[PDB]
Amino acid sequence: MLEEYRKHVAERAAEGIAPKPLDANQMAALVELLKNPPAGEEEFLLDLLTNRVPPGVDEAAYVKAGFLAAIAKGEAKSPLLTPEKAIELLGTMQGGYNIHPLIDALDDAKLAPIAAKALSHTLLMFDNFYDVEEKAKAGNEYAKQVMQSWADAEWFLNRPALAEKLTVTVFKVTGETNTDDLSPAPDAWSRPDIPLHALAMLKNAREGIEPDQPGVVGPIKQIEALQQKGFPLAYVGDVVGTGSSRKSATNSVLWFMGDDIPHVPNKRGGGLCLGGKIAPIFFNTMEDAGALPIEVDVSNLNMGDVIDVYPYKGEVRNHETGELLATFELKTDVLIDEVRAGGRIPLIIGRGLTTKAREALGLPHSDVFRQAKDVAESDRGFSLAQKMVGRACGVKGIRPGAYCEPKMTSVGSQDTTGPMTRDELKDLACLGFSADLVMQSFCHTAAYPKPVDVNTHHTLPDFIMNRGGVSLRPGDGVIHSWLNRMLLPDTVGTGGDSHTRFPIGISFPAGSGLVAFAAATGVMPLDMPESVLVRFKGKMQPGITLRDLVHAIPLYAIKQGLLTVEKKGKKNIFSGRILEIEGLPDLKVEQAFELTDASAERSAAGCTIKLNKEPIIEYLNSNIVLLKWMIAEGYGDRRTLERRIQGMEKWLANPELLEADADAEYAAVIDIDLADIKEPILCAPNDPDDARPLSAVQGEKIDEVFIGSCMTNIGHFRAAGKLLDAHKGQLPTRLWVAPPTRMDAAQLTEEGYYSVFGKSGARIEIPGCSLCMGNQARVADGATVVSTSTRNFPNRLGTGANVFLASAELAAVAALIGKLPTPEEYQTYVAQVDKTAVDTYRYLNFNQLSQYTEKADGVIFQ
Ligand SMILES: O=C([O-])/C=C(\CC(=O)[O-])C(=O)[O-]
Ligand code: F3S
Repeated sequence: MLEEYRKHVAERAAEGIAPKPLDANQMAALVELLKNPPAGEEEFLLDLLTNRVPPGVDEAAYVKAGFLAAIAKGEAKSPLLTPEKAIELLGTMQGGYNIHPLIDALDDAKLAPIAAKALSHTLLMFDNFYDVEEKAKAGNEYAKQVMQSWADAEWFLNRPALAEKLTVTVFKVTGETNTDDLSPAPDAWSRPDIPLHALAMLKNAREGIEPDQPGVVGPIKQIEALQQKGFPLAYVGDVVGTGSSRKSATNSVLWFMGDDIPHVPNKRGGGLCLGGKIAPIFFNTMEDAGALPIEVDVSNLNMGDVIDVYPYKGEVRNHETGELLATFELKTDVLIDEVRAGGRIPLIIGRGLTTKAREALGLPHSDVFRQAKDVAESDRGFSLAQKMVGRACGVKGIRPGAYCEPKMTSVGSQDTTGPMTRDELKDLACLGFSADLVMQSFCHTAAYPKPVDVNTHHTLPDFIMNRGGVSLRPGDGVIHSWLNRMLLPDTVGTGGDSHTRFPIGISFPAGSGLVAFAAATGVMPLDMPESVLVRFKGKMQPGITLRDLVHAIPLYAIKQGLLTVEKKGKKNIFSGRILEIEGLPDLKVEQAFELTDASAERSAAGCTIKLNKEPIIEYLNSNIVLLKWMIAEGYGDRRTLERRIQGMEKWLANPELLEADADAEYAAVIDIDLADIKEPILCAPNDPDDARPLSAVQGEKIDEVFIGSCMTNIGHFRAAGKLLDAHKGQLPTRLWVAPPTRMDAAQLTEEGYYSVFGKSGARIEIPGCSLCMGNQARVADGATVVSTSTRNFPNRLGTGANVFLASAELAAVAALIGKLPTPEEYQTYVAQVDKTAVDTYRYLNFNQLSQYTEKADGVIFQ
């Protein structure tokens, strides 16, 4: 092990980074070395054992804990460690396989006092808390002091409180920092390897930042130079953390600006982040990771400024002058506790341990922790979302500003956050899921897998199914297209993807840390956000699509003055709030998804849309058959699938839907009149908020077109097909087509549409995210494209590419003529397909497809 291991150390040091943690195989070999240590290797072997092994239920941890338990029990011996030392080290693995040996040690007069100190600061006790109470009740004195210790919150009070004065050096990034900037798509493969992945942070050049190697390595040396001023760094920007939920963005920042975690290799916590505006998902990820995120005016903060931050006072001052630079308020006072605990998650878990111990010993109620603020007189009614969250909490409704913990009915996970989520789950010592349903897809890496992705394909499914989750297969297609067909109406959920925007019920997307917690405990912490109401009125004009309406939201918000495009001092009524939509209650559920999905680009924390029962009834009747069919096909964890089917059947039998009260409170109400939308609306190159009417950008030359995000359904493809079929010959553009699911692909194939795409010269990609994410295939450098995908951030679909977001029907026209069409032209082409609109926009209903029902009829409920 040793020789190969330090060759690795050297390879990595040459590149300036830490070595990867030991794996199970290496840990096993290490065990042998500890039993018979070669001369002169004592200190190395001890460091590897102590600092270079993942904690929790990682496979290497299993091996490490087993070895140590044996040492502590005399069952094994090493000249380098004593039983006392083994117990001490066991107390450093935070949870999982180290707890049993630690509890057993309480029955040993020698080790007990040490085991007790270790358990006293162990948070991940979960059900093991009872094992400890039982020993105390049987007369164990050391068990008693552990209980009292938990009861007194020693684990919390022994941690340094948040200082009153923080002196930090400003690392300032002007404009908007989205998570792609911090953690680029093409580098998604290295996310689980924190130190390596961090090298890509801000690798693309932008104002005031100097990448050590443009397009490959970020401003590591610029960062290092700033660290020499003697103060810790703070990340500072006008708009921070918009876009993708990838925790890797946070991991990277903290790797450079955070603090080490004792005995946990290659992962950092803490830190400070300041932005004019901070996207809600990013904010959560930062607080869960132990950082302190603060929304404040940053115009007076400059690259390299040394600064004094006073959390309790809410002031930022120049360090040399004492001048006031800005003032602020923490979003909640509980943040102070979160930082002290090392993050919101550890806080919740630890606080619950103390509470549990306080009730066992018959004590009052802790006064050590800050409580969430109280909400005033509960006179008025509730909005749809407030009722949904309320019901998930056993109450009629939850008010904005309140802290709550909704039950998680559905949890989604995809393959680019999956590996991180899996790691976070290991850190939380999770061996089984408590959420009602956890589904894992393989949509982001299936088309052009790297070797590491292949390992992901062969390993993540089991990790998920063994915990009771449902797993799809590479080639099945996009997460949301499947996940949405597994949802229960009016319920609450989350997912490791920013586009987890349930078209029925409500979801609050999150980073891998919180997704792990929600999967494991079946619950999610939530500071209830405010809502913004968007109301559609009237009838759609000719040739207008649902997608145009999605884009009209930012458009009208800009007209009314609730949204601005300029990044400095950006205004955005939607940021951090729940977007609630009404006015289109008869939309098919997948149509509803187009609107709810796009709430992500609004920077909304979540979304609801009011729908009638019929379209949901149709959807569920179709989904029941799909799920039975999945069982017949052999899919991941049958029991979970079966229970979900029953849940759907129960609802169909008594179809009830929640509804907003007429007197609900909203932060703002936006009315949009469909009669005023006469021409298609696009999102102009590189900003999802920059909505413009077709007439404003008509004539722009187009190189490449992309059709097929989770924003599309089979109807969009039929539409594009009919348009292409009408104008035979090869296209002047490069057209990419990517059906969201294999069910979609198969039906289009059966209907003859692949011949149509084939003759046109189009590329048909396998079911999955394809170009939408930009992590595998990419558009040509500097190309101008029109895309039905969700995000046109700089460098996403391609390097230096300019991307217009539009509807599928408009995109098909553009692909045909090589440029954005004029409103008149657009209407001429589409008029043609409207004649057969009934045939074109037929949705997939699995209960009407024999190949599906036949397999469903063959299933016996276990
Ligand atoms: O990178 C990821 O796997 C997270 C995503 C995908 C993306 O950025 O489209 C998200 O939260 O949306
Ligand atoms: S990345 Fe995939 S999940 Fe949807 S938003 Fe794009 S197709």
